[PDB]
Amino acid sequence: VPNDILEEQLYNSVVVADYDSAVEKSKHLYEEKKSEVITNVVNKLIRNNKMNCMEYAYQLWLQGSKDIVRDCFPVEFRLIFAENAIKLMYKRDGLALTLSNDVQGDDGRPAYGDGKDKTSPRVSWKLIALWENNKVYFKILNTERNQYLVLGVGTNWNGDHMAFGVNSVDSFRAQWYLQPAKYDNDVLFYIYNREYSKALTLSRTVEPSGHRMAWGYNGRVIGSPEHYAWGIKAF
Repeated sequence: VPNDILEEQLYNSVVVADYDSAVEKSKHLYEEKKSEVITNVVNKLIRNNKMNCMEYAYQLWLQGSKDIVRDCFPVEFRLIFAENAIKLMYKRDGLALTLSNDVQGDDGRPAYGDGKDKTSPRVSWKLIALWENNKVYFKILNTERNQYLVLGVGTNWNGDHMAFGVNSVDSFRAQWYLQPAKYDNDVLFYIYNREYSKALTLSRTVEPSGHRMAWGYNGRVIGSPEHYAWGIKAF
């Protein structure tokens, strides 16, 4: 077996979502001094906007291969799965996501891109994996407020949903899946809601203080991560 065939095999395995055999292959290769194959494969999954890349990483993390995820994937993956604190930064506008600090309701805090704040604890978040139907999904937890990001049931005229924090996860509205992408020299992700299949985005309508409210966008984003995707920073 040449690197081409072995690589194609590993990639094929990831794309068809046969994760036990993809992990078998990886564990083999990392032992046989063939890390460049796994690394090329990651790069190709990530260039091709393949979602399976998340499940593949998580399966390595769960099956005694954290080290492969640490060495052969970009640091973001480790940041996700180690449930380290992160900042979700909207690529298009360069704002960090947060929850409002002043709320007249007892229920949920509205989410938005913070105009002044890239630093304070208010932009700290954590992603929490769960496994269902051969797929990986995430709860998104604001660390200061101990509240989960959700989309609501209501919609505006175009059919976007509001995003805000809620105390717990009892539905698919509070779950999310990631689709990796590349722009410039960095890794980005679109973030879709599990219930409604909409991407989390910031409105083009600016608030006086530079703010932009967060919405579940009803529209097409694939192809333009420099407009609709998020960077994950180590905080």
